[PDB]
Amino acid sequence: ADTNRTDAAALIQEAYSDVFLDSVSETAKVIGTFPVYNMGTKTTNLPVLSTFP
Amino acid sequence: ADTNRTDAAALIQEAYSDVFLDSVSETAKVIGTFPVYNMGTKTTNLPVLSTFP
Repeated sequence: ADTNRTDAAALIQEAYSDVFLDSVSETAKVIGTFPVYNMGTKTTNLPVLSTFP
Repeated sequence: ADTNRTDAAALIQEAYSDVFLDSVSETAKVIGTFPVYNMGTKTTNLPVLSTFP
């Protein structure tokens, strides 16, 4: 006896939104904060003074 | 079938770096702190008032 929402259903059409959609954040810090040395081979030796006169 | 780091080892030299290599610091302070006298001989005499009337 009436055109209901179930009869109009094919004429009804959902929307989308990006308001809550994000990439993962870049939370990493140690390369940003500490000194970086560019290595050229798997092992590097770092001599240090140990004792003195 | 695969080679390896252990098979190839004689091809793989280690690097060297100065990053933690520090010479000894100059921690000495009395010559910068106190009055300095440039002595010209082994001994210098410093007269002082000892008693008074």
